Amino acid sequence: GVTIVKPIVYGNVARYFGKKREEDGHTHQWTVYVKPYRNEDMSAYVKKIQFKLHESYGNPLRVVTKPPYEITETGWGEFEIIIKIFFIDPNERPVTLYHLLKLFQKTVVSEFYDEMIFQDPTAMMQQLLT
Ligand SMILES: CC(=O)Nc1ccc2c(c1)CCCC2=O
Repeated sequence: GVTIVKPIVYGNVARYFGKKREEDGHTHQWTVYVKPYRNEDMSAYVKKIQFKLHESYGNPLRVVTKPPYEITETGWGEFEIIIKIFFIDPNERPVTLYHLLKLFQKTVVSEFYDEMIFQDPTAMMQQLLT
């Protein structure tokens, strides 16, 4: 058969404001992201990437259809974000990733390697993947 592996990295970077913002008490900017391990445009084969935030964010289900696949925000607390990658091929199962936002103990980075495996995809999707 044919196996196409698309290595990815996902997670988040964060920077402390310097002080706490008295307006809303946010302390950090963060960017949560998926990206290919090596430089490529994933919109070749990816329809969209949802980033599900804590539901006390406005518009908690964020959608990104064009690289970079990232959401930038501010806050004061760490919680799980769900990252769901949908493919242009409707017969390819979405990939669900789970990421604990890291804010605390210099840029803070929490990023994970993973691999989207396409086992025997349609020739058409194979064309999109390569
Ligand atoms: C509207 C708004 O700013 N919501 C918001 C902001 C920050 C945070 C949360 C929600 C909940 C999780 C922790 C956190 O840092």
